[PDB]
Amino acid sequence: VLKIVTPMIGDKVYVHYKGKLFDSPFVFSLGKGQVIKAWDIGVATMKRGEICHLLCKPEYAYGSAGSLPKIPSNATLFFEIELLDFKGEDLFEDGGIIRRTKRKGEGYSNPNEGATVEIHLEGRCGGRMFDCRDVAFTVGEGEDHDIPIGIDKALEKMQREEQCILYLGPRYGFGEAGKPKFGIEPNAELIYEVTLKSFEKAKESWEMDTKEKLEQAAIVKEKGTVYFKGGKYMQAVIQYGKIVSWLEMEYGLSEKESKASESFLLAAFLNLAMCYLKLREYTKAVECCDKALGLDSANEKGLYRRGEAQLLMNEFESAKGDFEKVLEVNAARLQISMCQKKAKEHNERDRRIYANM
Repeated sequence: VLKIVTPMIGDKVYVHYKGKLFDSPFVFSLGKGQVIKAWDIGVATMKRGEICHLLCKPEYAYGSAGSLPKIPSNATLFFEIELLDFKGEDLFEDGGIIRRTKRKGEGYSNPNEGATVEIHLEGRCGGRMFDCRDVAFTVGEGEDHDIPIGIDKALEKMQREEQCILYLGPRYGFGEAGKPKFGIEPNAELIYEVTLKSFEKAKESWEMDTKEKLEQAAIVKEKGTVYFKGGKYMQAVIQYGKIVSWLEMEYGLSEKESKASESFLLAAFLNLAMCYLKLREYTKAVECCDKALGLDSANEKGLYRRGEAQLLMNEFESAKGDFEKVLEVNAARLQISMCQKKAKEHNERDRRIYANM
């Protein structure tokens, strides 16, 4: 590959080109075999908005097979390439975590939630470095080691020996609380450089026998609750969710395990509903309450919770009932009057807008 007048592995690249010995915004990913070697090698050396020329040998193009009709068998291709722009890969199609690969890794697998990993971590805020260490920890629980949830999430998409830069938006960094020990203000954007050195996966649900699932459920219900008290709801949701995950579908259990299994679920479902309430994620609440109810149709906490949430979603009717059913069993009433009050207000508002629109 000879060149004549910077994107990173995995970046989204935008270019304009002409290729003569046959082809004339073309967007692909750099570093992946999506284009010929010459390009992956070439483009990797352009600064944005630049234009170059490349004499590519078959060895770096379509080799001896060529691409008939167009590209002959031993073709040495020439290229005029224009790098219009390029951006990092958005791990969760939401701009929350932008990754840019420094060094490909190796491996058939990736860390899962619950996996223990050993990484090198370098993190800064506004240019300032506040973290540079080797760390061993549990995916999903990095909070225990002063690591923001974004790193745990990114790790699930990395390989052994991979090194990348991760840009974490507010929703994946330390959040509203900020991180005092690091001099990190509320909802700050963070930048980390991470190298996954090794990792051992946690067992998938189907790989644990009933006995193990029940021992671990007790351990994580507790760990969830500790997090819950500390106001780390996100971490709690993760801990309680294992319980829903490890038991919700079990069967063929003995009466002794079946009761213990049920007991665990019902609680994991009521705790999540409370967790999601704190997280102002109402639909999740109602879902977790729904499950709770499907187990214990006359559950007090269940119905109340389904209520608080449905009210918060302007689902006044549905909410009215939940509290009523709460009364038909054992703050409900004050809330009951609340629904009606808020429902009235809601329709005045609905009528006002429609009229104004």
